[PDB]
Amino acid sequence: GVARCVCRRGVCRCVARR
Repeated sequence: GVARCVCRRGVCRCVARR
């Protein structure tokens, strides 16, 4: 439900975390 964006090794991903 909560969209959190995580950057990891050059990749930035906005992902829904429940």
